[PDB]
Amino acid sequence: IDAKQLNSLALAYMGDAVYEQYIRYHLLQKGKVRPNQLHRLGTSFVSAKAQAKVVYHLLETAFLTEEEEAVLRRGRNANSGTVPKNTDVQTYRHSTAFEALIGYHHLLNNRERLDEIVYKAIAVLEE
Repeated sequence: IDAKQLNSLALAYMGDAVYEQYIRYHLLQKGKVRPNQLHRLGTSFVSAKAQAKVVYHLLETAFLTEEEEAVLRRGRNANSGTVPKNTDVQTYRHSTAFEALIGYHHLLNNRERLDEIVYKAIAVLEE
């Protein structure tokens, strides 16, 4: 897989699952919640609004390199062309962009940098 050439929807497809795996592990490690609550708790980390909030934080603080910001810019984009119902389009684009960045680093095996981004996302959302 050539991540630098892969289209953004495919990158986001990958990163969506990668981030999900980090989040679910995080939720189980914190523990102390009944399993029926896990889905709802996960939504506060993986919804469009949550992922967009992370992107705004990352862009604002210059947390990312220029290469990573180019991944995000590309990642907004072209979405399959439909938006999930009752979802704000800009929020959805920034969400999808986050997923593209996560996918990108996963497929390039940049584990350490990916840890950094994902743990930062988690800290932002929990603050």
